[PDB]
Amino acid sequence: RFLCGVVEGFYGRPWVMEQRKELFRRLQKWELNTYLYAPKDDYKHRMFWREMYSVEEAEQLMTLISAAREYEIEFIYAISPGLDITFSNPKEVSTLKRKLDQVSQFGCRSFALLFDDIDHNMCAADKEVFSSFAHAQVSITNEIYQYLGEPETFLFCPTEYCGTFCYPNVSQSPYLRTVGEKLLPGIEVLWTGPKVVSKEIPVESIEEVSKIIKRAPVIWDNIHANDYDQKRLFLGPYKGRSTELIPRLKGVLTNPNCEFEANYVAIHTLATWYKSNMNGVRKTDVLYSPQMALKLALTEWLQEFGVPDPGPNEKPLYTAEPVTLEDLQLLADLFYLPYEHGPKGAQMLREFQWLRANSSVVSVSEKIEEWRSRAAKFEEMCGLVMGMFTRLSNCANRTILYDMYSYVWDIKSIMSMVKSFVQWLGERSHSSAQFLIGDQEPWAFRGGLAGEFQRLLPIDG
Amino acid sequence: RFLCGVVEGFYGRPWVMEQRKELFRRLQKWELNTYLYAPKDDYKHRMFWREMYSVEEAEQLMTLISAAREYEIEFIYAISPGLDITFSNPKEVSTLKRKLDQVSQFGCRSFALLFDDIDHNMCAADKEVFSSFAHAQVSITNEIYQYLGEPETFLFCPTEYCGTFCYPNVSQSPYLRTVGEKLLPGIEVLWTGPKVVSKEIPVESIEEVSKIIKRAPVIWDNIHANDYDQKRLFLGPYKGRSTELIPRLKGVLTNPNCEFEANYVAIHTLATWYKSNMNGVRKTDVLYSPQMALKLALTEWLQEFGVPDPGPNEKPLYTAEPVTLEDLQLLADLFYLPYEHGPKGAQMLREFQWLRANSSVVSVSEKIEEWRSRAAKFEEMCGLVMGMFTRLSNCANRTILYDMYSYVWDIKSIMSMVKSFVQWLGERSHSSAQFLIGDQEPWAFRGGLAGEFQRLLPIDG
Ligand SMILES: CC(=O)Nc1ncc(CN2CCCCC2)s1
Ligand SMILES: CC(=O)Nc1ncc(CN2CCCCC2)s1
Repeated sequence: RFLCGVVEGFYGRPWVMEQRKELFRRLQKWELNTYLYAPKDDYKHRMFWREMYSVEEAEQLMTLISAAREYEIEFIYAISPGLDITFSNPKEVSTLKRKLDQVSQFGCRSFALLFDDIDHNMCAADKEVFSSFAHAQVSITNEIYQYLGEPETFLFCPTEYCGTFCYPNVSQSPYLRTVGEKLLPGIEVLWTGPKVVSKEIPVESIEEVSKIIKRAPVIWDNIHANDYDQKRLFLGPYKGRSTELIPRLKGVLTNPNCEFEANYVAIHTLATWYKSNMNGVRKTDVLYSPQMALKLALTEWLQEFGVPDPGPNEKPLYTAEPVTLEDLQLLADLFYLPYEHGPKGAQMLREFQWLRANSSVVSVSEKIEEWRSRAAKFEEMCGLVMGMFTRLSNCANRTILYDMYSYVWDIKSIMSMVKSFVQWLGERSHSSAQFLIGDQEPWAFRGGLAGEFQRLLPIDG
Repeated sequence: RFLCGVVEGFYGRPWVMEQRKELFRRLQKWELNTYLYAPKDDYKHRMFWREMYSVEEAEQLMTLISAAREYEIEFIYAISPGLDITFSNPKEVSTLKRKLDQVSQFGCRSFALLFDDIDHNMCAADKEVFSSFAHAQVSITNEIYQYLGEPETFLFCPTEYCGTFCYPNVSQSPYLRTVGEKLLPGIEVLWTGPKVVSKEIPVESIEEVSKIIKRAPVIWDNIHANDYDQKRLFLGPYKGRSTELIPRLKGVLTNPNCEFEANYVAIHTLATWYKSNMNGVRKTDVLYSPQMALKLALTEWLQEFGVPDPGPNEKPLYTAEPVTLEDLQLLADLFYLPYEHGPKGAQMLREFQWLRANSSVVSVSEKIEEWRSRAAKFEEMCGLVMGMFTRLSNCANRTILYDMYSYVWDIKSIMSMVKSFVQWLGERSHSSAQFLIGDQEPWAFRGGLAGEFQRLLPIDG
């Protein structure tokens, strides 16, 4: 059994019924199997873990759990008590049991305990009863695990849940030592790789962590997450993980973008990655191509954009220029991966800085010929980004469009300011006009009190 | 019978089941009665009005309609065919009937036809069969109205749906003349006032439009809408409409912010406005105070923010500094109304521009005393905005917080750049440091390709 699929475990707006049901559908049809319920901002999942779900809240989870059964997806309910739990207090342990009993009754059969993103410091009482932090955690986990009849799928998430989080390091951790020794063998351990958001999950570090936890980990992959508060979006393919990891892991769950529809690629490409070495035994990648996987994903995703007779003298059917595969390929390029822009977007950035760097060449002859030859192709590229923004804003699927609309609006806005600036640079040996940010539309014509103040900031001078 | 409540009729992400059910609950408990279903981006409502709803889409609308019945809210289903309908084609009229029949079968008993935001130009075929645009519309409306058994609640939305939209004007419109004459008397007419987003709906213009349409209109009020693409947010009270309008109107439906939870005030204050002259006969406001209505709203809304034993040596319960009424009063002030900032936010803006205007007074004696006395109180105000941002970002209710989080983040970001700038101005007669936008956090530490480009724009120089 290999757990593969999605963990809804980011900070931000939790997905709704409509979205989650749609996720289960897509997961089923791409042959994935797992959904881990972990919304950091489902108040009763973390913050107020003690509270029972209300009647309305209960009917919803039951429906949610039912749908997962209907689409053959295993629903794992996670709880995160580590913010304010007194481990040594028996009333606490009892409440944790009570909570997980409510969810069992809702129809859930697979559970997880999470101790991620909390501090190491125990309280006084706990420090008397427990040797270390790991000892407190493992004790309560094991107890819960056994109390629930030792379910087939039970997960544990460490506090030291990734390479950079282990004191003093991975292979010599007192915390991970305890976990790998004392935690019952029927329980899975979640791991994210070298870092929270791992650029690569090298096979070496998987063997390294495998040794100390004394089992194969389940990846909680944060490759596509965007909950870090400087809004980005990742539509690139699943990269950085060798298919050789598959036979060395108990599972891979991906914690994708907060915006739901922005996750087609992320989840699609993971399924392709998983299916490429589904059965393979234990032995850059010889089985999986991120470039070819992104293409397959975008090809199928395009079909999600499409539309669901009149006489020559009658009114023409509502229609607009269709979104093309090339449009999407450009979209993904511009909103690629956390550690890597796409080729064309990266190239546009180089070009813009070169043009601005060498703009003296046109201020007051062979460099002049190269500069213009480059500023031409740059404006021609800026034009394509606008082109595909417009086709995107016109498509039939409004749900997909509005999930990433603010991102698309931002880059569209910048490109035009950038295009104007290049034009204005290219015309200064025959123009006396001074460039100002306060002359544009996204800066000088911005709404709200926030904008009124922004215009008064020292822009240009 | 007075129709009062909400129209979901904006451009953007349509609300979901969870949100709409919550709306019905709140509407019921505030003694409102109506919900008009009009999402411009429900693809099968406008764009592809011909298409039947799918089985999945049907179960959802049935549930939605059922919930409205459960909370005693009248569900009105609207359709907008005016983008590509051939009025004269009998196959078209038949499809419009077929569509509205599906929805009737879902349990809906009240309907609306919308012809808002389309051009006046008919096609060739229609121009032969119909005298004018209004003639085409009224013909199809009347037909539908009668075919559905002349329902108790049927609405019509004009193309010339507001003052500024009538050629050549309101009282002398050929379009409105036809509508007021030919449109059956059992049908309501929607009106938004002098403009799309009316600052005021003067009693005079209501009598003016009443005469030509030959009936009392139902207001489709856009006071709180924010779908115009330069993101603002309106948490101010329902203002600009005299309670004298109530006995001169058949209804008021409000088309509020796209962000659902951002609409407590908007809908609350409307209920207060409506209840203040519920029964009153036909005779600045002597019955309703926007200031007192906003206070009542924020007072009750605060209760929506609240949280749903340990020994001295145990772990303290998770807690944080609570959101206060004064916090909300400040929040509403900063995100007030479309034509009006709140007092404190407006005052902060004046102060900032005065300080920047008179910053020479501290560049190289009595003005110096006034400037510092003012720059002090400004920084003290900037500090409060941060203060309440933080309390807000810490509250129990994550759904409310994340609905307006991007707005709150933007203003919070600007305030700090502004605070730094004032500080930097106040210290230049004893400092050699030059101010740069590219030194800050929201400009020089911004994520994504969009940011990389933004840093290369001519900021400061
Ligand atoms: C165990 C584990 O990985 N927990 C997580 N919670 C949320 C995540 C995504 N995001 C990454 C960037 C920083 C904020 C959080 S990762
Ligand atoms: C008849 C009527 O008012 N229709 C509407 N559709 C949407 C509305 C809100 N918003 C106002 C500002 C411009 C964009 C649209 S108003």
